[PDB]
Order: sequence, then structure tokens, then C-alpha cells
Amino acid sequence: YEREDVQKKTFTKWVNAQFSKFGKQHIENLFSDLQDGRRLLDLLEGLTGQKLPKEKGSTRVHALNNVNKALRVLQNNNVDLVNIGSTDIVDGNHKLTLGLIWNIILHWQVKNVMKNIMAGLQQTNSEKILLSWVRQSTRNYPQVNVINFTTSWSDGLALNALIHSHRPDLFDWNSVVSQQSATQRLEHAFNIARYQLGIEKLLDPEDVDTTYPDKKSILMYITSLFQVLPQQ
Repeated sequence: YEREDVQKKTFTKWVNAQFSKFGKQHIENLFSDLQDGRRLLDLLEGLTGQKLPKEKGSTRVHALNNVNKALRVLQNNNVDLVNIGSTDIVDGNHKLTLGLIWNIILHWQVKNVMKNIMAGLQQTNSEKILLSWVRQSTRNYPQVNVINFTTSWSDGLALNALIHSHRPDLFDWNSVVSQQSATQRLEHAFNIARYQLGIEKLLDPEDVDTTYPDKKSILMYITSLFQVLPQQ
């Protein structure tokens, strides 16, 4: 349940969702389009709201300066970072590029989205509180019993139940239960979240309806849902 090709795809979809939020250009390849250090600075500009000027020049030292600026901003935001140096990003290291993007997603999409609730509940484990939120929210949906952020989501019922429990107005639950295809249920939830909740479709059905669902991708998407669903 730690799947790196799926992570490449879904993390890139999240990065481009941020860029869509700010009207900037999308990236096409996560292991090439971050090397010059510019688009990382664009992403951190969008996330921090601060201007992060780029170095001028097309040599390796300018990319290294850009990435050093990005890493200094991350450390200034108390971000939990992987063991990384600027050269690892400039030179296209796959695992550490994925790991930096995951550090960013976890800091902003997960921890920061959930920070006020966690300070209220006086809890620190983000996964425990998010799992409890899903479980309590879907307690009265009988086809749903979420115990993890992987296989509990594969048949598409838990996602539709999480959406429905916070917005019972959007659809009739029995219409989803009557869908025998987990692909149709997953697409149904994805389309609701995309067009009625403003969440980019970070996940494909095959990223969830699969033998080993990627835990980080699902956690990312579920915390984005937590970010936009009403919890009055």
C-alpha cells in the first residue's frame, strides 16, 4: 500500500490543482518539471501567500538557489522534511522528489487543514482523528465500515457515504447502493466532489478500486474532502 507510480500521478494532479487555484501553468512530468526550482517556488508562493522571487539564469547554480530558497521556506514553516538536499531535486531523484511533494501535501493539505480541529480536540495523530471523523460521520450507513485509508474505500460506498452524511441533499443513498459497480460509485463520488464541492479529481477509480490502494493518495483526497465538506 505504498505505490510510487500512483503517487506520481496523484501528487502531480494535486500540484496542478494548486496551480489551477492560482491560474498558473500545469506541469506534465513531476520528475522533470521541478528541476529548475521555479515551479516549486510557484507552488510554495500559492501555499504561503508570499512572493518568492526566482533567480535569473538557466544554469545549475540558479536552480540550486531556487531549490535552496524553497527548502528554507519549508523549514521556516516548520515543515517535517525528508533527508533532502537541493541537488536531489535539481538532479531529478524520483523518490526524494515524491517525498518532498508528499511533505508539502501532508503539511498543507492534511496537517494545516486539520490544525484548528486538532487544537480543539487536543489530539496530535492526524490519521486517528481523520479516521474517527469518517467513522462517526458514516455510523448510520450500514454498507460502510471504515478501518483504514486503503481497502475500506475500494468499493466506493464509504466515499459516497462520507459525502452524503455531510450533504444529504445531493443524492439518494439507495441509488448508490443500487450501483453494483464500484467504478460507477467511485466516479459518482468524484463527480460530485469535483463539480459541486470544488475538489479536483486527484484519484482515478483504479487508484481506489484496486488490490493495494495507495494510502497517501487516499489520505490526501479524504483530507481535501474534509477541507470542503460542512461540519457545523
